[PDB]
Amino acid sequence: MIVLFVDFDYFYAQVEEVLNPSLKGKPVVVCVFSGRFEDSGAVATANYEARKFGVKAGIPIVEAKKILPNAVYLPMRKEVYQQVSSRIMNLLREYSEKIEIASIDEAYLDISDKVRDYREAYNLGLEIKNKILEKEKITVTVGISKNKVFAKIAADMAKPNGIKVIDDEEVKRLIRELDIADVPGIGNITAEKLKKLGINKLVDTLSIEFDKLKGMIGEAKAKYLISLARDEYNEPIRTRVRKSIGRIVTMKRNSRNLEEIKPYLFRAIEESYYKLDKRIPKAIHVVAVTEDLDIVSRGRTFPHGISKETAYSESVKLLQKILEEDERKIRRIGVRFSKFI
DNA sequence: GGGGGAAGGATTCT
DNA sequence: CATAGAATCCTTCCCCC
Ligand SMILES: Nc1ncnc2c1ncn2[C@H]1C[C@H](O)[C@@H](COP(=O)(O)NP(=O)(O)OP(=O)(O)O)O1
Ligand SMILES: [Mg+2]
Ligand SMILES: [Mg+2]
Repeated sequence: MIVLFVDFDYFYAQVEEVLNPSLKGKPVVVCVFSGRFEDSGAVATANYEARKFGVKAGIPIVEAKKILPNAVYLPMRKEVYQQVSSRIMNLLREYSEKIEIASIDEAYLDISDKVRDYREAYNLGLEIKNKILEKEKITVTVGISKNKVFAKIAADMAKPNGIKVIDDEEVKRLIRELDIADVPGIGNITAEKLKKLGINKLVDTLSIEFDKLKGMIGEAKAKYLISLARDEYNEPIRTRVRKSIGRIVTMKRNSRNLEEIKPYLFRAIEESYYKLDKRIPKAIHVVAVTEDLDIVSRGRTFPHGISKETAYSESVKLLQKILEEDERKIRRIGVRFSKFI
């Protein structure tokens, strides 16, 4: 194929820069405040200014304020960003039928039936980067290659405000040279396992007895890596269908007291049903994060859709099944719905 | 042996 | 100190044939 991947640059923070251009050049930090104490919570993302000082997606806000006490700290306005993304996504649908929207700020475009080589594909990418920059004033990064994974690797390398092709011949090179922990899907727990077997490059998975590989990292990840190593990974650009909807909130204080937890759980069901927007679910899961930050959950599938009134009743049973079977106190509580009609 | 699908946890991603 | 939405995977279990 020919895949052109787009990922928006420091997206939530960049949208706050468009809406308030006096922030450009200072470090901007977009925060998810949790309500326990002043500045409790996590950073959703930060602009590249702030990243230079190690403030980035995932770290505590209190930690970010020690490093960069004079950054701008905004609360996340997810709905604002979703609407700007939808507009950018609508802009991208004008460059192929086949488009896979992979998150709030990425899309894969199968542009095979639309250009014939990589310099065509490179030019279309420059076109895409300029429209997005005219219509919405957002800079993005483009990766182009022969499949989705190496398109995404290409943008990862070219960040930020970049465009990069990985032709067939560097896909061969990267199969030998690229640190395997830079392959999408290889997080920290898989990486150290791969390295405990002396696997550092994609090509290294061809010279291992397969079941040692399957034994350590699981059957699906082994075939995934071997597929890329063999330059035969191909996966279609597909339309993504939302398979679950849910909400999880953080409680002012920890607790395993049912009457104390219920209002948070119930807010989370209420919001999930708004979000459900006429989709009807057969499955419900209750998710708790314990005081030691373990995640535990209890669900149930029904033979029929769940009314709101049933979700309320059943999620209290599933939360009690949690409080029965585990002794830790609860820090975060949420509900998730799946198996729509 | 295996179709199925659950359930609970792990891992990764944004 | 440790947000939040969501997918896919693994293991075990179960319930038939
Ligand atoms: N850990 C997190 N927690 C909450 N929100 C997050 C998050 N990680 C990402 N997001 C939200 C906010 C992120 O902005 C948005 C896009 O995530 P990316 O494309 O992975 N990172 P960005 O676009 O920010 O910078 P780059 O230029 O490096 O892509 O998703
Ligand atoms: Mg991005
Ligand atoms: Mg992204």
